[PDB]
Amino acid sequence: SGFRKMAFPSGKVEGCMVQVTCGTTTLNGLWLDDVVYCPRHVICTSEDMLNPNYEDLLIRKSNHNFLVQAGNVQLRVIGHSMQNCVLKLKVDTANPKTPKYKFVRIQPGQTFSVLACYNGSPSGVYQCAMRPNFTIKGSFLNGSCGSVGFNIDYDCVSFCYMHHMELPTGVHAGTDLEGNFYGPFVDRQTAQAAGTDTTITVNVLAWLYAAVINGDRWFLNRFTTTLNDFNLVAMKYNYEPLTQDHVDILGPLSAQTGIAVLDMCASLKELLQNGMNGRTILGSALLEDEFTPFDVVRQCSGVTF
Repeated sequence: SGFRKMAFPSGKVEGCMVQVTCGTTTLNGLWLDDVVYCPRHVICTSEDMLNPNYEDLLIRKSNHNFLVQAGNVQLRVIGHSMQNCVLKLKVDTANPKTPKYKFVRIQPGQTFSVLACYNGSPSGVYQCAMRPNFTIKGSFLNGSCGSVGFNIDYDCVSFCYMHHMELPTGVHAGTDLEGNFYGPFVDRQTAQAAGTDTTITVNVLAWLYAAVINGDRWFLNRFTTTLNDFNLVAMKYNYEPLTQDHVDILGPLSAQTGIAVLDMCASLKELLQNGMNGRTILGSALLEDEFTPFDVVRQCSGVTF
């Protein structure tokens, strides 16, 4: 029993992290096969960052500009291209630690583990969620850019996030590993607004199912509701709409606990209106929306990798 914010083991990803230096700038790169992936803002000086033209900057650059260290060990760049906001540096050696991997683009609400890195070296690992406003509430300092978010599927590592930018509000913006930004953010030094951060309703319901499983039941109410009535109340508290797709994803947790999805909705409806009244759920005073239905099953069923 017990329920913690839990990351996947990071060993397989650690072996793919390298330092990328171009001129003065230094950040992190992902070495899979004979390709190194990093943010393209690596080629910018302080001047360029205000209003970069990446085509015009990348035109003047050649293979030999890019210093790549994998440990205390030089890697030879024998080619480079630009795919959106990501630089792909072809290297003369394939990574012998390359695990089974794929590149996926995640929806808002989906969680992933982040391996925070500086100068190509792992600092630590934490769980994140892609927010409805397409930001993430991560923990990143200068030179963190090129740190990746991942999910493990027994043997296979799914890379879904590369870190590119912090917004003045202190939340974070990045791309998938094809270099397309989550949300409408750009790799440029200008003030960018995130928008309304909403609560991932289906993730909250998942966390309440986790609570009941760990014998935390006080919030179970004596009322029920419909999906439409719940949504009308939810959206007034800036909670994301609950869909039929979301109800079906919660099926396994509904089966395990013997509490219909719509009953759990009704308990959450009451919590929104009445508040927690100083009470905690799984040792938390707020409602948590950064555990997926699959995160809860994984941690409660005991899935290994």
